[PDB]
Amino acid sequence: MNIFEMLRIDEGLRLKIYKDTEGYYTIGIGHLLTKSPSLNAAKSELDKAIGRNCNGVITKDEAEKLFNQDVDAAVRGILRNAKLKPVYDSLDAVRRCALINMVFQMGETGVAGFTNSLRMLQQKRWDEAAVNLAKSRWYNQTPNRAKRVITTFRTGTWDAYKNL
Repeated sequence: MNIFEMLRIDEGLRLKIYKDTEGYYTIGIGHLLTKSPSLNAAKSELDKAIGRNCNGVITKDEAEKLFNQDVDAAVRGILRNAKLKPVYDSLDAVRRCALINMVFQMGETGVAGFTNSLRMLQQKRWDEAAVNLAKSRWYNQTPNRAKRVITTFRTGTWDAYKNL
């Protein structure tokens, strides 16, 4: 398993504009288009992102290209972030994937806000961090996905996804 397969499982693949769990306009493999309520504003962002008039619809190839950009940007963001980098550097390969997943879903800023959990992961207190991560809006809003990520940090294996 790898970061791409992991995220593909958590986000799904949709070739037409859709609303995410939060009601925001998205497309592909979890690529947020806009937090704006206008489908028009969304269609505009989409064409800008793809470089063509899509009319709200993209191809598999276009979806995967946006996905490659997003994963790269998530990684680069962690590496540039003063709060995230040290955590990332301290982790094993599997756990690194779990932090990338959080950043992809919620943004650098959002994850950087999980101060206490970050501290526990850095210290390698697995069970404690898992319990702390679950006390969040994130967990209450998307519990199945959060549990998968949480188990990953807890165990350092891909068990939560070898089901899926």
